Amino acid sequence: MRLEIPNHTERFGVVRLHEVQRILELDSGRVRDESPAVGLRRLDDADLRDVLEQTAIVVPTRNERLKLLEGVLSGIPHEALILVASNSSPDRFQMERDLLEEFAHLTERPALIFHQKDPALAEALRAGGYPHPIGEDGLVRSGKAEGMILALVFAALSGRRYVGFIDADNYFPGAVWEYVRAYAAGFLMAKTPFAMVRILWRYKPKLTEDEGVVFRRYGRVSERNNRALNQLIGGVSGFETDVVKTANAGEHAMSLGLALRLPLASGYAVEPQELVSLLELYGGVFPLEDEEVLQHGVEIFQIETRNPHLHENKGDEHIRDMLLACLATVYHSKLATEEVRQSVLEELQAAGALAPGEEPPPPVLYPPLSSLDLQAVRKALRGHFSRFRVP
Amino acid sequence: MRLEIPNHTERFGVVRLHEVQRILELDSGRVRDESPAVGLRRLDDADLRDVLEQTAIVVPTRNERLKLLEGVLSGIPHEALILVASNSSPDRFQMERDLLEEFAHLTERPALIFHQKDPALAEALRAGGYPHPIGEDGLVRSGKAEGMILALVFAALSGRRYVGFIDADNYFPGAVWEYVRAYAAGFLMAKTPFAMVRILWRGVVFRRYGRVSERNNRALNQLIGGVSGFETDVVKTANAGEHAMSLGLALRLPLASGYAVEPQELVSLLELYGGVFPLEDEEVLQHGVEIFQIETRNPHLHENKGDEHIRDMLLACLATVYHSKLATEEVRQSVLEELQAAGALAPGEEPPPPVLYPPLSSLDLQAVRKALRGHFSRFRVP
Ligand SMILES: [Zn+2]
Ligand SMILES: [Zn+2]
Ligand SMILES: [Zn+2]
Ligand SMILES: [Zn+2]
Ligand SMILES: [Zn+2]
Repeated sequence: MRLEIPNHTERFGVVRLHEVQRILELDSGRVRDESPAVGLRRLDDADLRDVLEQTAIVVPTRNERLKLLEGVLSGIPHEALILVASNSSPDRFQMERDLLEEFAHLTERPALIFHQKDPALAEALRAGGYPHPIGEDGLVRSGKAEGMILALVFAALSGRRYVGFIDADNYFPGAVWEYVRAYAAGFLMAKTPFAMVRILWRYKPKLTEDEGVVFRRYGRVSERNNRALNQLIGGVSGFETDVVKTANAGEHAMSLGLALRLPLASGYAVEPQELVSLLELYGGVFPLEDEEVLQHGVEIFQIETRNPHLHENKGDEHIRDMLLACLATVYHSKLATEEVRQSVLEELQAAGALAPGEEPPPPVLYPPLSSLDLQAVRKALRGHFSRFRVP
Repeated sequence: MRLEIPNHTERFGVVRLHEVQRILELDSGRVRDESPAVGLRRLDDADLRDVLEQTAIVVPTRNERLKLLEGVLSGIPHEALILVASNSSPDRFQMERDLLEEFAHLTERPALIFHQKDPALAEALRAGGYPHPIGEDGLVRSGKAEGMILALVFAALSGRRYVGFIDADNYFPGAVWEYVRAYAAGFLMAKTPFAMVRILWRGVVFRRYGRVSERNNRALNQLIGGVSGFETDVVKTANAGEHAMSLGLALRLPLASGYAVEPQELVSLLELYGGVFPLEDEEVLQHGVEIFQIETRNPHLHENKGDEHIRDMLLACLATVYHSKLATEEVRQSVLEELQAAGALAPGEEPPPPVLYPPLSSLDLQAVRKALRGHFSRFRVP
C-alpha cells in the first residue's frame, strides 16, 4: 500500500492529529529497491501482514443479512483475528455461529464470536470490577458502546495489540480488504504505541450529477459534525482549523493501549466522543497523569480509501440524531469556549431541539477499561472459552 | 487466495474446461506449513506475486471518465505491467497519457500506453506481415478485436508471460485487485504453458441480461455436448470480457471482431485443440490447454445500458456457434430457432458468418521491434 504523507498535522497537547491521507495504491508489492520518496510512503506487504498478525478485527451484527456478513469475512486479511460481536435474534445468532465456524474451518484460521445479552459476559465484567454496562434485566444492555466494551475485552484477552472495526454492511469484500490493510498501514506508519486510524471515503457531487435527496443530506451533516469538532479544537487552540474529516468514522482502529484508556458514549456520540475525549485527556488543558502517553503522545490517522463506502441506511432519526448526538458532545466538552457552545446550540434548536432555551442531554460515558481487572475476567471465563472460541 | 476446487472438469481433446471455482478467501496469507485440506486450493502470496511479476494487465479505454480510470489503476497489483489501450478522442487520450504518467511516477512503476489509431502501429504490423487489422484510411480499425491485437503485441514485446484484460468501468479498485489476483491464481493452478482464466459474477433489464447470458452459455454447452455426445453443464463464462491468458495461448487464437470475441475465444479453442481435427502443435498437443472459470467475491458494477446492445450480444453469440465447423445439425438447428425467435428474421435466415482475424503467431515480432524502434518511448511511460 502506498500512502501520501499528510502534508499538515494538528498538534494539540501530546495528540498528533494528522490530515487526511489518500491511499494512492492498494497493493504496492514487496519492497527491495527502496527509493526514498519524501511525499509518500510505501508499506511493504510483509510488514503489513506482521501488523495484521497482531490485530483483531471486530465485525458487529444485529440481524444482518448472512450472505453479506459471510462476504465481509472472505475479504478480511488472513492474519487478522476476527471477532463477530452479536446482538441478533436468539436463533439468528445461531446461524452466525454456524457461518463463522464453517468459514474459520475452511480458511484454517481462528475466530471468536459472542453475544451482548450473554449472561456469562455480564458476570465476567462485574467480577473484574466493571459493572457499568449491566442492564436491570441483569445483563449488559444493548447499545453501540456496550458492544465495543465486549469487543475490547476479547481483543485484550486474545493478546492482540490492535483492534479495528468493520461494518458488515458491505457488498464489497475487496473494499473490506483495503479498509483492514489501511488500519495496518496506519499502525505501521505510527510512531507511538497510542494510535488511532479512522477511515473515510469522501465524494464530490454537482448540479449535473445524481445522489438521491438522502445521500446528499447525509453529506450535509458529516460536514457540520467535522465542523463542530474543529470548532472545539479551534476554540482552545486560538487558531482556526479544518483537520477533522472523520467525526463519524464508524470504521476505525485503535491500539489496545489507547482503547483501554478512553471512556465511551452509548448512542451515535461514540465516534465523535473518542475524539473529544482524546483531546480532553491529552490536550494539555488539564493535568494528564498517565506517564507513558505523555511520553509517547498520541497519533490519530485519517486515511481515505480508494473504495466507496456503500452501507445501506438512511432516513431522519438516523441522519438527524446523528447530528444531535455529535453537537451535544461538543456543547458539553470540558474544552468548549462559550462561542463554541453557542454556535452549536443554534444548529440544534434551529433544526428541532424544542427551544429557546434548551440543551442537549449531556453525554453518558462509561469509564476507561483500564479500570477493569482483566485477571478476574480471565478467571471468571475459564469454563466457557470453549463456546466463544470457534474451532 | 483460497478458492474452491472445481467440482468437475470437461476434457475435450487436449482442452480441459474447469467448472466454476468460487474464491472463498480474498487473501489466504503466507503459507509456512501445510494442512492443505484438499476441499480447496490455498495459494501463497509469494507465488501469486511471482506470477503477477510476469503478467501484463491491459486496461482498454474509449473516452472513459478519468476518476474512474485512475481508480482502476490504483487497484492493479504492483507486480503487474500496466497497459492502457486507448482509442479515445484525441485530447481525452492526452489526458490519458498524463493520468498514467503521474500514476506510474508516484507509484514507482512501468506502464505502456498506446492509441489504437496511431499510424506507427499500422506500419509496425505491416512490417511484421500481419496487415489484416489495418483499414481503408491506412489505419487499424476500431473494434474490441483490433484493440486486443495491439495489446498482445506489446505484451509480447515487453516479454511478459501472461496477459489479462480489465474493465476501466469499475467503481471499486478493491474489485480490480481481486480480479487481477484471480488471474494469477488461475495461472498458478494451471499445469500447462497454455492456460485461460475467465472471471464471472453470479432490475428487469439486468434480468433480460442475465437471461441472454444463460442462453449464451447454453449454446456453448450444446456445441460441446454435440461433439462428445453427452450433455455438459460446464461453461458459465461465454461472455467473460474480463479474462486473462498466457501469451503462448493468445498468439495461437484467431480473433472474432466485436461482441463475438469472448464466445469465439471458447469456440476456437475447441475447434483447434478439441481433437476432431489434425492438430499440429507439438507443444499444445503435449501440454494441452486449461481453462479456468473463477467466481469473484466482488460484484461487477460496470454500467451497461441499451436493451438492443444485449440483443446484439445474443445474435453475436449464437452466430459463432451456428457457424462453428463443429456444430452438428441439431445444434445449428436449435440455435437458429432460438434466434429468429426474437430477431434474426425470415422463416429461415443464416446469421452472418464470423469475420475472424488469424492467429498472431503469423506475425514477425522482430520486424515489429525493428519498425517501432525509434518510437518505443512514446509508448513507454516514464
Ligand atoms: Zn494540509
Ligand atoms: Zn464504511
Ligand atoms: Zn457442472
Ligand atoms: Zn513443451
Ligand atoms: Zn466484470
